[PDB]
Amino acid sequence: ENTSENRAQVAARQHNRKIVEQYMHTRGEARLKRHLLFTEDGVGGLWTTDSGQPIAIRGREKLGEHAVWSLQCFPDWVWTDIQIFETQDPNWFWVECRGEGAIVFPGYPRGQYRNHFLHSFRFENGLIKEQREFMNPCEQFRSLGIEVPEVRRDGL
Amino acid sequence: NTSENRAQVAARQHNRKIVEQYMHTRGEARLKRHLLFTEDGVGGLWTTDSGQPIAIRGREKLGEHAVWSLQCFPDWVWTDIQIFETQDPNWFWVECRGEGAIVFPGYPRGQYRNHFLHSFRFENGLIKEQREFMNPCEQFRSLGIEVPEVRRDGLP
Ligand SMILES: O=C(O)c1cc(Br)ccc1N[C@@H]1CCCNC1
Ligand SMILES: O=C(O)c1cc(Br)ccc1N[C@@H]1CCCNC1
Ligand SMILES: O=C([O-])c1cc(Br)ccc1N[C@H]1CCCNC1
Repeated sequence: ENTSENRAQVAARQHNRKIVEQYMHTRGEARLKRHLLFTEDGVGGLWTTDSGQPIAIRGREKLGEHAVWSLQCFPDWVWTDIQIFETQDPNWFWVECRGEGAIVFPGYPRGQYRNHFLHSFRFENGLIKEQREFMNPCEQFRSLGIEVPEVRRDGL
Repeated sequence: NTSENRAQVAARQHNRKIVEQYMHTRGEARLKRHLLFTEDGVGGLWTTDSGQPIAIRGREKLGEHAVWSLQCFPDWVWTDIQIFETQDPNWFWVECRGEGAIVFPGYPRGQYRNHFLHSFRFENGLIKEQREFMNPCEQFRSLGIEVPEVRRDGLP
């Protein structure tokens, strides 16, 4: 039905989608200002790590500080093949994409990192309250020259 | 309130019940879950140590692979299930946890727990593509397989 509440849900979803689009297309020096898309207390980070616990960066200003690190470690990163999924919750989106770029971690050789990624984006008052990245850490191991453990799958 | 929109709302409602049934299937019922798929439907694991998916193609193959997975994961349960509808009535995402005994040939019996994202694409009210995304490092741990530790220097 065309009710005021349905219209507000649509307007919210439309505004939030634009912010996900902006986030996913932010490159180069603009990455240093991407934290401004978050709530003051917004969280972002990497939910799939070798330790099994997330690396969560808490707060808009922490996210900005971290972005200085990221731009060194991934100096030319781009997201590609971006597919944005709206959900029944106008404040929750998922993205499936790929990503490629140089990886420059201290203690490892410089390499070329490519992966497939899923991102979750939760909004509040039109700003990102929680962003989470999910990927396969094994691909990042390969990019760093770290030997990837193998699972034998007998009888599969 | 057009019949196009009405067709889509029903498609989505129907597909969501299929996703619910899939996610709640346990025990011997797992032997018949393949019946939820199109004849040519594909299921499998998109996040693997090799970087390549383990794609199980076809309803009959899916039913055959269920026999092996009921040996390897005899008491598997999905929990904490959150279903996400999308703008496509034939595309859903699920975020959930899962755990169970892991009983692979040639590895100590373990307890495997992980966080999962599942993609479900439909055609004609059945599953045409199911894809599981997880952190393989957690499966390594469950099998006693050593997991390398990525050092993140400069990380605040
Ligand atoms: O892209 C950035 O600006 C960025 C900013 C923060 Br803060 C953390 C990580 C970042 N980028 C990496 C690229 C490789 C895949 N993981 C995310
Ligand atoms: O649960 C099933 O019946 C099942 C069926 C097929 Br065919 C393949 C794998 C299965 N289970 C594993 C459990 C641990 C996480 N990955 C999925
Ligand atoms: O490891 C998984 O969770 C898994 C997921 C999907 Br789908 C299919 C097969 C899987 N594992 C095989 C490994 C070899 C022994 N049989 C179980």
